Amino acid sequence: QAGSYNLALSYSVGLNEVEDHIKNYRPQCLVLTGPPNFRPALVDFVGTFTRNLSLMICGHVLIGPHKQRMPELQLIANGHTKWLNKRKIKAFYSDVIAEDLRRGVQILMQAAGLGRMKPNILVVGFKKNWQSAHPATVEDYIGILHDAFDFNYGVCVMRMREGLNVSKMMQVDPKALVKEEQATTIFQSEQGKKTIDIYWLFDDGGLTLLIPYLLGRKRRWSKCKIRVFVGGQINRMDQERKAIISLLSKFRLGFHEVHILPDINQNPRAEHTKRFEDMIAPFRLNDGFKDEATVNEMRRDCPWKISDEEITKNRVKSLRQVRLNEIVLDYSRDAALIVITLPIGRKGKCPSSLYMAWLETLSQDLRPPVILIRGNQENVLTFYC
Amino acid sequence: QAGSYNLALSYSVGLNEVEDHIKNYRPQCLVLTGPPNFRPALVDFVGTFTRNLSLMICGHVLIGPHKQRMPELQLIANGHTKWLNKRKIKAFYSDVIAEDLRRGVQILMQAAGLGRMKPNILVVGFKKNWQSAHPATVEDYIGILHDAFDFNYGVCVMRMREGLNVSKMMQVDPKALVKEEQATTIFQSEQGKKTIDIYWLFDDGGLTLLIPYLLGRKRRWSKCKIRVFVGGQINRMDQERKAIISLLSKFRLGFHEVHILPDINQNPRAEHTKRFEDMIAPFRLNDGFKDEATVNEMRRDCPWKISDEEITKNRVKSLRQVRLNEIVLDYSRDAALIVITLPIGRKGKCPSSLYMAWLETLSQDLRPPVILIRGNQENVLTFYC
Repeated sequence: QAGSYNLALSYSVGLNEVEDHIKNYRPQCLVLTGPPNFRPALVDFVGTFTRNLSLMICGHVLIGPHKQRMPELQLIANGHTKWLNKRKIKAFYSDVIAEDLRRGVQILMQAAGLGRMKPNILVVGFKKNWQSAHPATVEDYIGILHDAFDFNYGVCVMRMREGLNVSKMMQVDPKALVKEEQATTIFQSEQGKKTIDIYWLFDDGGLTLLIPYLLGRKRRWSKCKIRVFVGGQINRMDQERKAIISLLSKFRLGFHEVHILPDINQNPRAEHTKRFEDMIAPFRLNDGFKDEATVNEMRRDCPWKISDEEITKNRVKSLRQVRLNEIVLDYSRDAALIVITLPIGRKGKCPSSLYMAWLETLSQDLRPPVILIRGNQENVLTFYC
Repeated sequence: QAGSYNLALSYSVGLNEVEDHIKNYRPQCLVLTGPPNFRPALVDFVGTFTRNLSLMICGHVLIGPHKQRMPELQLIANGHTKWLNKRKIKAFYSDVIAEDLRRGVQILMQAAGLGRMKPNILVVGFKKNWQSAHPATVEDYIGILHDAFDFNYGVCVMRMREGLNVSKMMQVDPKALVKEEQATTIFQSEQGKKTIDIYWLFDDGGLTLLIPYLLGRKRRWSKCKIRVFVGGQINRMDQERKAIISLLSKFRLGFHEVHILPDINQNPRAEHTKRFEDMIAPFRLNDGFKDEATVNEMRRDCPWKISDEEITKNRVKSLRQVRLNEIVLDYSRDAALIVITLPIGRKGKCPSSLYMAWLETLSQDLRPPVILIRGNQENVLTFYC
């Protein structure tokens, strides 16, 4: 019954004609949980949020190198859509055939959606395992974030203790795993109780705040004082805030206490640097970029000599990141989702391994569900005034 | 708080529970036009039908592999969509950046739409000048069709009465302002007195009875004495031809015009084969296939003639297709529009060259409007039962 199909003609192609000056930043969201059943925590998070607010599209990559295996793959599609309908999700299931992940997502990236409805931001299933397989996977991984930076997309990433890409270890009518799942995915069912905190070191990319926001609109998160952990300058705090509270009169917050994070400065802890170093060893010049090695070799020799980009000029950034984790452990010891601003790395000025290590620090172990965001700074305040 | 975006989203997700059952094979189509001001004959064409019926997606692929105009893509689209919208069209433009035609449309076909809302038919604009220069583009153009075949899509070619690309402007132009589109408007603006001529040399194509059905059922297309030319059984007109007549009801055809023209593949004109050959005389070698020549070398070293692949034994299909050309030119003679069934070539037993050769010879003698068509062995009787 393609009724909506037809209805779309009058409504959604009636949505194609709508003015462009509306500029409402529709939070169209794209996700990469691979198979929907797996990495279901991201599905849940992106489902409770945008529950009849914004478009959420599930992109499963089959990394096929040959003729579509079978039309049965379509069956698999209906099975995944039923899995989504066996719970309360509003997901579309789509697939892209490719030979790797970077191009694998890249296909689905600029062709998913249609006209105005097109996805606007992207969340990626974090391959927590990164010190096991070849770094190629890591290079592909930094690929999606960099491409999202080049396509005016929003970058987001989750992380879990047991595993976003939980091994699903096995360690009859099985009922909805939701119960156990929601234990790992409070948003899925559990009404949020503890406070969400936006460690939005970065101001722009409104979603950084919008995400926990339309998350807050949610009844589950209605039980969590939306904590605003701003950080940076210490000399003047409310001076910038008054701009933020103007746009807050627009975006109702209901709070006026932003906790200062002076940890990023004058608060460097040696033992946190030693771990990071011991956490980036086989990752020095492990991008497998022979050309980089060559061009570098004819420029400068050592894997940490030519480092206007190699964890040197941006080293202070690594300090800031580990400090952010330390104030997660102190300032927000416990929280619903630690929303840190997803870092920014310049192509040609920030190497892949450095950035990936930064993310690993920002989402280290022994933390509750954690989410990172960084928007494309198109415009702010468009939604909900 | 009614809203217009959330309603389209709600109808789409309601359709997320749509029934794979009774697959609604609406004429979901994917269209190549490049810039919308150029090749607008396809625009109007696929705009004629599926007006408030299904989804027609326009597709422009930017061929510049360097410096993706992330800043100058939405704006140009806006302008182009406004132009298109000014034409009161019903589509969803799409912008793609890539290095070549082949992978460019490969990106678009397998990722356009969302969930069940997905395009199913591809139409590709012919290149008026293919043999004048740039020989290697034959590979790309034929790979279009082969990958579309392998992708279980619908396939169509586009070549109208006049030249394809509009490159003579410097002496209305914007269809938005004025859209002559005579080649297409003829069917609707002028009251059509001549009819569609189809054929069945490839019975597998189910779409053959749908694309003529769709277009055959439009307000202005009301005037049509449907000439259902089909290779009906030479002895039976009531169980094989009526096999289509029992089904005829759902396609709302109401025509027994099964014009038996068994001269479908009779020995063609001597002259026609001659032209068919020296057409490929310049391309006698597999120039775009040194690699494949080495394969020939190790396999009977066939330099130009290819056993049962070019003309050594494949001529069969060539002389048949040309006979079709004779037919169209004799029976149809002046043909308002022709439903030309795109022939089938499976990779590994026939070259892209011959495929192109076939495409070119479909309507090489003159310049009729190419209303090419072929289906993907999909089920039918979706529209109007």
